[PDB]
Amino acid sequence: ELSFGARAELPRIHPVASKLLRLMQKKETNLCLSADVSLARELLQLADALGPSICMLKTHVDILNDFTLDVMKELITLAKCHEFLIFEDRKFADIGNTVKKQYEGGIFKIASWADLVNAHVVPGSGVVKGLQEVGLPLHRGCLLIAEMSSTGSLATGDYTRAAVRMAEEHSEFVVGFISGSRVSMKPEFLHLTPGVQLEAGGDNLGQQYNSPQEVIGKRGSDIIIVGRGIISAADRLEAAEMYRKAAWEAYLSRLG
Amino acid sequence: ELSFGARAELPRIHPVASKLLRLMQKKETNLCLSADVSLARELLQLADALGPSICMLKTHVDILNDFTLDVMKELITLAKCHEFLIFEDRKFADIGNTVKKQYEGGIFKIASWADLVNAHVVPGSGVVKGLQEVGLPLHRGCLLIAEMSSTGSLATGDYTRAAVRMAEEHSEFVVGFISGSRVSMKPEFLHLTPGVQLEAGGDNLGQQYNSPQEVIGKRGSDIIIVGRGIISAADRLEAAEMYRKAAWEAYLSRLG
Ligand SMILES: O=C(O)c1cc(=O)[nH]c(=O)n1[C@@H]1O[C@H](COP(=O)(O)O)[C@@H](O)[C@H]1O
Ligand SMILES: O=C(O)c1cc(=O)[nH]c(=O)n1[C@@H]1O[C@H](COP(=O)(O)O)[C@@H](O)[C@H]1O
Repeated sequence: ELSFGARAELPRIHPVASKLLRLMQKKETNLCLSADVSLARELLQLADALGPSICMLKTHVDILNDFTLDVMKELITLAKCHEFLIFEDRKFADIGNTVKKQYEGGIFKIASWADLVNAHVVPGSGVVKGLQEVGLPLHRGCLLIAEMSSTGSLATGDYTRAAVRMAEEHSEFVVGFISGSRVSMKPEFLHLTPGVQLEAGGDNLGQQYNSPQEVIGKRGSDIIIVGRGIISAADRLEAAEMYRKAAWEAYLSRLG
Repeated sequence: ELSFGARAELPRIHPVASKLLRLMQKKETNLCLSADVSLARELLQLADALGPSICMLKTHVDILNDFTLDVMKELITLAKCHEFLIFEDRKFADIGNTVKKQYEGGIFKIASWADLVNAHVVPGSGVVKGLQEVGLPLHRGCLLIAEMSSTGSLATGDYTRAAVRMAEEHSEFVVGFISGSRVSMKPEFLHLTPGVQLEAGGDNLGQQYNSPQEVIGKRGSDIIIVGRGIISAADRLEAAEMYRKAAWEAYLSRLG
C-alpha cells in the first residue's frame, strides 16, 4: 500500500487527484468537511477557520440561501490560501444531454468553481460522458457513487461493481468514488466515505454512522466526509481536529 | 381499464394526481412538454403557446440562465390559465436530511412552485421521507424513477420492483413513476415516460427514443415527456399538437 504522497505520483493519476493527494500528505489531513449550512457567511467562516484541518470542503450549493458566484469567488480564495479542494455534492443523475447543462450553466455554473463533482451511475455511462464534455476542458474531476450510507441503499452487489467498471473506463475524468469502503483495487482511485461520526448512531431520515477508525482503518477508504459531527458541535475547529486526527491515524496504522 | 376521468375519482387517488387526471380528460392531452431551454422568455413563450396542448410542463430550473422566483410566478400564472401542472425534474437522490433542504430552500425554493418533483430510489426510502416532510404540508406530489430511457440504465429487474414497493408504501406523497412502461398494477399511480419521439433514433449521449404509440399503446404508460422532438422543431405548437394527438389516440385505443 502506497502513501498518499506516492499515490500522487502514480503514472495514471488524474491531475486533480494528484493535487489532492499531495496536500493530504503535506497537511496530514484526510478529512472532507461537509459544509451543510444555509448562510454564505457561515460557509466562509467555516472554510477560513477549518481550512488548515481539511483536504476538501464539500458543498451543497442548492441549500445556500444567499448563493452568488461572488460567494464562490471568496470560497476559492480560501481554498487556495489554506490548500483544499472544493467538491460540489450535486449527485448528477440524469441523461448525458441534461447533466452537461446542469454542470456548466444555470445560476450556479458549478464547473466554473468546483474541482470535483459526483454522479450516480444508475442512468448508465451517458451521465459520465455528458459531464466529461464540460469537465475535461475545464480540467475537473468526478466521483462516482458506488455505495451510499443511507438505510435501504440499493447501491450494493452488481450495482457497486458497475460503478467501479464505469470509473475505470472513464479514468480521464473519474478520479474516485463515494463509497463506504475500498471498492477499487487500483490505487489511482480516491475513496471518500460519508456517514461518519465518532459516536454510534444515525439520524431520523435513514443516515447511518460509522467511525473514522472503522471506515479508514478496517474498510480501507481514504477520506472521511463529516457534516453534523462537526457543524452541530459548539467548537467546530476542535471537532474538525478530532476527526482529522482520527482519520489520519487510521490511515497511518493501515500503512504500517 | 378506467379512463383518466374515472381514475381521478379513485378512493386512494392523491389530490395532485386527481387534478392532473381531470385536466388530461378535459383537454384530451397526455403530453408533458420538457421545456429544456436556458432563457426565461423562451420558457414562458412556450408555456403560453403550448399550454392548451399539454397536461404538464417539466422544468430543469437549474439550466435556466435567468432564473428568478418571479419567472416561476409568471409560469404559475400560465399553468393556472391554461390548466397544466408544473413538474421540476430535479431527480432528488441524496439522504433524507439533505433532500428536504434542497426541496424547500436555497435560491430555487422548488416546493413553493412545483406541483410535482421526482426522486431516485437508490438511496432508500429516506429520500421519500425527507421530501415528504416538506411536500406533504405544501400539498405536493412526487414521482419515483423506476426505469430510465438512457443506454446502460441499471433501473431494471429488482431495482424497478423496489421503486414500485417504495411508491406503494408512501402513497400519501408518491403519485406515480418516471418509467418506460406500466410498472404498477394500481391505477391510482401515474406512469410518465420520457425518451419519446415520432421517429426512430437517439442522441450522442445515450438517449434512446420510442414512439408515443409504443410507450402509451403497447407499454401501457399514461403520459409522454417530450423535449427536443418539440423544442428543436421550427413550429413548436404544431409539433406539440402532433405529439398530443399521437399520445391521446394511443390512450383511447388501449381503452377500447
Ligand atoms: O455524496 C455524499 O457526500 C453523500 C453520500 C452518501 O452516501 N451519504 C451522505 O451522507 N452524503 C452526504 O454527506 C453528508 C453527510 O452529512 P452528515 O450526516 O451531517 O455527516 C451530507 O451532505 C450528505 O448529503
Ligand atoms: O425524469 C425525466 O424526465 C427523465 C428520465 C429519463 O429516464 N429520461 C429522460 O430523458 N428524462 C428527461 O426527459 C427529457 C428528455 O428530453 P428529450 O430527449 O429532448 O425528449 C430530458 O429533460 C431528460 O432530463
